[PDB]
Amino acid sequence: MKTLGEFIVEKQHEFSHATGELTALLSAIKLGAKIIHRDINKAGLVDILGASGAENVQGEVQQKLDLFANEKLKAALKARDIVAGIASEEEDEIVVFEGCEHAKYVVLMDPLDGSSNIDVNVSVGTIFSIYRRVTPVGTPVTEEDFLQPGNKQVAAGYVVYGSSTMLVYTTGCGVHAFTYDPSLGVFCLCQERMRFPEKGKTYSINEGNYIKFPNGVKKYIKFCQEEDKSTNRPYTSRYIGSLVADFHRNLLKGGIYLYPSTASHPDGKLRLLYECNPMAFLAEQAGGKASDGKERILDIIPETLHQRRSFFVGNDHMVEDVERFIREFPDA
Amino acid sequence: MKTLGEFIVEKQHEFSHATGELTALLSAIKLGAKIIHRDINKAGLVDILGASGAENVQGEVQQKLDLFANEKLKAALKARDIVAGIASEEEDEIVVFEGCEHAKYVVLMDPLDGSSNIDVNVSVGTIFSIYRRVTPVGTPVTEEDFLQPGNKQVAAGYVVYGSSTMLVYTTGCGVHAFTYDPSLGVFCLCQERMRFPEKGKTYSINEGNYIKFPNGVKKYIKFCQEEDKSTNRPYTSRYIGSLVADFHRNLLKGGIYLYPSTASHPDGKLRLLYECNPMAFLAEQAGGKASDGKERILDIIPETLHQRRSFFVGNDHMVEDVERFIREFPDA
Amino acid sequence: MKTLGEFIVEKQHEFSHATGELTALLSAIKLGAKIIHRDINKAGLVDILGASGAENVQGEVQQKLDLFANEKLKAALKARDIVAGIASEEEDEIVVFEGCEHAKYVVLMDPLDGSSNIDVNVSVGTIFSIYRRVTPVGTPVTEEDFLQPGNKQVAAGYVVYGSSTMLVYTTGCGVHAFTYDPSLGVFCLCQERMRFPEKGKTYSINEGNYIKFPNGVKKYIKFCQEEDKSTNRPYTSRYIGSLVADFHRNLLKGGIYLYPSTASHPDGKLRLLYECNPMAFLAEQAGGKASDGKERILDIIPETLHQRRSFFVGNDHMVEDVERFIREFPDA
Amino acid sequence: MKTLGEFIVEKQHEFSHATGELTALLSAIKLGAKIIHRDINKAGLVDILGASGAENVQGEVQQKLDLFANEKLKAALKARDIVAGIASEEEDEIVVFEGCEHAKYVVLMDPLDGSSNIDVNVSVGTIFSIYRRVTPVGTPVTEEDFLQPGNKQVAAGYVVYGSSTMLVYTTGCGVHAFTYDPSLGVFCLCQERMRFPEKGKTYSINEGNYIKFPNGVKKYIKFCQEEDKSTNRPYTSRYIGSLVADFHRNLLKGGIYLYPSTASHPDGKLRLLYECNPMAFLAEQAGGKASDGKERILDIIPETLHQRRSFFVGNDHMVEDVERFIREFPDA
Ligand SMILES: O=P(O)(O)OC[C@H]1O[C@@](CO)(OP(=O)(O)O)[C@@H](O)[C@@H]1O
Ligand SMILES: O=P(O)(O)OC[C@H]1O[C@@](CO)(OP(=O)(O)O)[C@@H](O)[C@@H]1O
Ligand SMILES: O=P(O)(O)OC[C@H]1O[C@@](CO)(OP(=O)(O)O)[C@@H](O)[C@@H]1O
Ligand SMILES: O=P(O)(O)OC[C@H]1O[C@@](CO)(OP(=O)(O)O)[C@@H](O)[C@@H]1O
Ligand SMILES: [Mg+2]
Ligand SMILES: [Mg+2]
Ligand SMILES: [Mg+2]
Ligand SMILES: [Mg+2]
Repeated sequence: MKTLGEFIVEKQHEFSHATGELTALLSAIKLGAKIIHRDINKAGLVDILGASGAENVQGEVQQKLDLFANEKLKAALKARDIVAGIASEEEDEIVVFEGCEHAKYVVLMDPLDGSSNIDVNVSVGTIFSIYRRVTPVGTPVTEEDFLQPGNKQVAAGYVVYGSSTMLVYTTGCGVHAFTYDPSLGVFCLCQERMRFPEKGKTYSINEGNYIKFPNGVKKYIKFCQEEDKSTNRPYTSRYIGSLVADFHRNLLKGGIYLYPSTASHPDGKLRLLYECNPMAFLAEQAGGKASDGKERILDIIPETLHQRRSFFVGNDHMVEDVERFIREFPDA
Repeated sequence: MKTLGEFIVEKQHEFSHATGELTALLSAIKLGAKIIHRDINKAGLVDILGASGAENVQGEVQQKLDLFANEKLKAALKARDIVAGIASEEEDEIVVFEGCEHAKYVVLMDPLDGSSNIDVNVSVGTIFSIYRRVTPVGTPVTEEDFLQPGNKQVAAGYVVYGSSTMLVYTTGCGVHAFTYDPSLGVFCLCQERMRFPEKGKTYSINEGNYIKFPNGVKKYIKFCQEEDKSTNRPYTSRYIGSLVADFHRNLLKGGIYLYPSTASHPDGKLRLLYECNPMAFLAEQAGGKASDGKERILDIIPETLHQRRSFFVGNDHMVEDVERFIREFPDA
Repeated sequence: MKTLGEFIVEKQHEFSHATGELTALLSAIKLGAKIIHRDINKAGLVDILGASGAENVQGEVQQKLDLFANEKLKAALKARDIVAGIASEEEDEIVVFEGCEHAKYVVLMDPLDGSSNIDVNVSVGTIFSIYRRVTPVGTPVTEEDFLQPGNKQVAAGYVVYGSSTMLVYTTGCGVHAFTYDPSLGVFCLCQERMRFPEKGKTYSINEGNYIKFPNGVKKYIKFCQEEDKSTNRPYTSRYIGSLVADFHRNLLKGGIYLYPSTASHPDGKLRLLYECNPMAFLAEQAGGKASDGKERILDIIPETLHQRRSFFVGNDHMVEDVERFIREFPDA
Repeated sequence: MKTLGEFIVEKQHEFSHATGELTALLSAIKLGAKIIHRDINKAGLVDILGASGAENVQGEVQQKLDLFANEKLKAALKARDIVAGIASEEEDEIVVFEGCEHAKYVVLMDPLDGSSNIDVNVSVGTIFSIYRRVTPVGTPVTEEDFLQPGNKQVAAGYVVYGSSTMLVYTTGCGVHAFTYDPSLGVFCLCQERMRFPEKGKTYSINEGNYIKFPNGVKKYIKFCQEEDKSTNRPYTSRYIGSLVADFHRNLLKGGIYLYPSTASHPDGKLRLLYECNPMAFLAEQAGGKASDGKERILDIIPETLHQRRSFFVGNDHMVEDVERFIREFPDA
């Protein structure tokens, strides 16, 4: 058995050499993960289900856990005295940590991914993206430190709260998965080099929004449903409704997750900086691919803190098929 | 706070008056649920993921947890000295408990529902159906005690192993949900009278098998995707891949679960006695509806222990729509 | 592995044949045990340490946990609808359960034994004594049902909250020990027939009260300290300060627990009905002995609900030595 | 709420300024503490009770947990890549960690204190002492780095596995206590500046070894038993049999722990380096006193790795009384 902490110590060569800082960063993450896990694991008996009475900066009806997760992760990150500030999907502005002007890291987060699944005992998660600041240390970080392109991330990962609670991350040298052991109260390594299998046979998308999908996506969907054993078609459909959850399964069994533009979300629903970039960094480290249907997610220059974007991620051949259909059937 | 055990004591009028027997029956269930929960909650750290090397009587590639769950629930039921025998989706024949010829109850079970989700940290469950034997007490039960129609069940329910572990059941007087509290090691009441909301806006089906669905189901699907605010359309799509899990969400938020006949499963994939009947008894007690697309699931006279059947379950208006389309578009 | 519940089902011949009632009784016990264990296991982080601001009917400064334990066990017993009423070391009068006039059992309890050890993370426990009522069923129990001699107990046992939480009990056919498994949330059998070893080498007493002990006890103490290998002397001294805890160790390794009359407690400190009788029933079922220094604890006719009594319990030869010294050195 | 990790970050001024190193050191400690806690918390259900079949370098019959604890803590310390080597009460020689010649810290430990209490569900503990090496970094530590006087410790503390699991330590700026929360899987601060109360009224000693105690100790004992309200006498007696446990209680309620020379242990039973020094450093930081009956424990120049020593520790006035009686009654 090897804990997450010991693994971080072990892999000194990773993280651009800062072992002690990576430890503090992930220590804050798992602390927050543990705190959140506790409430979720007893959701029905704990008063955490339902709307908090506030509306997201995303223009969404916030749930109580969303806020709880937000505050806990935020306090956990501020207490390690290692981050200068954070950006969160539940916050309107960036949060500058007072007294941390000295810190050289910033963290972008999606505190509780899969809000719709909280009340129904279905998998939810947490997503984090870590960047090295660009502004002068000793000064308060600015949006400039939060609008860097995905290819500049020094770390990214997620926590999935499912039948078991796992923490998955990368620093640019493969994707490592750790499982929380309630018997010990520690995260243990369960898979050091996660990689998408050779071929994927599952597509994850909200087919209820069919009519409003780009014509290329509609065609790809039809493609998935055609019969062709030579290529494992028709594919199996799986859509949990939680990004972290569907991503995790697809990484283990192979598959693709799709969230294109719809009527309600002209530019896709997911957010570039809190959801797309971190998951793209992960998908790529696993030998997969992630694009907005045309260009590489990690190379997109962010325009606004809460910018949204179409997202297609998973096995390379599958994502490549999507890109080809959009190419052959551009939506007029 | 009120535990499952205290609730059973409290609701004396339910279960056709046998409080002490209902307690023993569910005591075996939660014991098995707890044992299974333990392994699943640490799946990655425990050697339980993967094929066991055997093939189901369903002609399926059995997973290790499937067997584990089977043996544990079976031993738990035999140890309460309250059941004469069991039938299981993982067993070829009925299991007659030696020394229990005196018992007057039989239990049909789906030890581990959602086998495909075990290795990917996604929700799985357990389904149980309880019948009062028809054969003379003191004698070994026969298939006759296991082939009774669904309307004869004296109890049914399920265990869902998701972000939290819950036990949901009914004895004919509403559906009660209990959440397991790891802090206490007990199941606590969290919802006494679960009922489907007035309207449902979600459909759960494996759309990858589209081309092979009955034409009426294909039409219903298209219907779900049309735009019509007056009727909350298009609906949201959600398909976890675990029957228990999708059912649970639909019962709480409203929706319909569909598993019609396909090329691989001419008579639907789900099994009448271990999956359809218990979930139909539950759906009905919640004010919902469950049919095979034409007739009431609970009134079907079972022909074989492992008989399969098309299954449409959830909000009544939604299930009624499915039945209407199959009616208007009979598949030639 | 075999749980407490399954063991009770198994040993049908015990408990004067009432399996279903013994199950309900102990089910209430472990529920209360679990609830108490939860707070104690996190005592430092939970606001439960310190005086509650009330004085025991024992004329003692009550601690918060004492009351918590009292209320929880009381509510747990009332909710099983199996007990007509209870008597407790923390209550002035007997508690008659409204609506349970039909119940035929009464329970006497010491909700939290070892009050002085609660704040210092040291072992504490719970003691229960179960009697069959003597008053007409259908009527409210009276003190008469609570003042029966110890030899009339149909059951007795204790819960020890130490490095691990165990439940030890007897119904007149040996002493059975069960350990709580936090991983499963169930009590598992760990020792079916506990018996004192052949010889004991440990004495448990509060030697700080030496000068005020009966002269016979002072002599026994000196005896324990003499050197004599032929008889394993001098003995080892062990006094945890918690009756349940010192008893448990002595039952496993052999030894004697002593609490004679002192200046502050002319008739010993322990209470006959809530502490002495149950532990005496247990000690005897393990092949041990329990007396007030002269006569058999279990045969004493109780005079008052809160009567106190000298208590010497453990290996028979050791208790016999105490009785001999008191005999040879009667305190004038 | 504040975790142990966050507290360490917070108190930068302590530990002679090495926050990142103190974190790694205690991280290894709690990991080991957690691992040990897991087995102990289920001792009866886990095969860990009983002799391992080997004899300590102490000439004692080793128990299975003793060895388990030893190996786990040892592996946990080696995996942090922060310690050059360790000395343990269960090891004959010092353990030099290969590949850690670069580390500048050494740890002396008593992996499992209170071996006699393991099988009887009574409190046990773990003791650690941390020193900064004296030998040239880059070279393998030698006994010289392990035979430094107690006053050179840069850190010390213990883990007590009782009704709850706590971690208590000091780096020279007061004694801090943390409680493990099984609900979260983290150690939380529960008391930042533990101090002995003004006066103590409890003495902890194995009075079974009376006849062989130094005459001064025999007199002190008699003193404790005299009646004198003006000075809270006679004192209460408490002796759990576990050093860590009796120490903890005495620190919270006030008292003294005594283990003088006996027939079997001419130089006391406790070991200077693994038991006396760390507990003396702790007692002193709490405003208490610790001596061998004549001189200050922390100033004694260690002669051998496994040197034993008389130990009197707790409230200053009580320890001072012991020293006075030994002075007035030197044992001829
Ligand atoms: O309800 P739809 O439109 O399918 O959106 C589902 C997607 O939205 C997200 C957004 O984070 O969930 P949610 O809005 O419920 O938080 C993703 O986790 C998920 O993949
Ligand atoms: O893979 P598909 O064909 O969608 O089948 C999913 C359905 O099959 C079942 C059968 O029990 O899961 P599984 O076969 O993986 O055990 C249901 O739980 C689930 O709803
Ligand atoms: O403090 P002293 O007088 O030794 O009393 C200890 C005895 O008293 C009892 C009484 O129950 O503890 P406590 O009063 O602290 O509750 C026994 O558990 C214990 O054996
Ligand atoms: O059995 P006695 O001689 O009282 O020794 C008890 C003392 O010895 C120690 C030594 O560590 O316990 P143990 O030998 O059982 O490990 C101390 O923890 C305890 O205070
Ligand atoms: Mg999200
Ligand atoms: Mg199934
Ligand atoms: Mg008591
Ligand atoms: Mg020790």
